[PDB]
Amino acid sequence: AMFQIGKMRYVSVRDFKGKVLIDIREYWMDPEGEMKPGRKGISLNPEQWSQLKEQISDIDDAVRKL
Amino acid sequence: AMFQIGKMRYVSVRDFKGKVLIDIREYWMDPEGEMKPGRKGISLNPEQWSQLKEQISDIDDAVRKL
DNA sequence: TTTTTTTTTTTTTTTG
Repeated sequence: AMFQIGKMRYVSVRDFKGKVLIDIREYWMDPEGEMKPGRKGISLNPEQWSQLKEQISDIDDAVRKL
Repeated sequence: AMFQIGKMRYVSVRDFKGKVLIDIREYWMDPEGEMKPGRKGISLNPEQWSQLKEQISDIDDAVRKL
């Protein structure tokens, strides 16, 4: 499953060899016309995703002060 | 501001060249003993961060439907 | 690894 957050950026959910991964990644279009994952991105495990969500408020507060 | 979400992972909020960035990244330690941002990561603008939050419910649903 | 939005390539090819 893919969820768009930018023109060429998505959050994807997948089971990778038995591990749940939540990837936040940029994608590109290659010379052959194929959509490919980019070097910019990161794949979060369950606990990392859980902690990201738990601190959304603190993250937004930080953004706001900027 | 940095918000830890994993052993070597954080969501950092900073201003870069007058731009607010929400970076989800893995860090590492170099040969001189300095902690540095790593290659695995992605810097989101406030807009992308907003779209990520809006789809958390859908993301978690996809995790369950795996 | 050496971050770093947006980019029109900038030149990648996911996976704790």
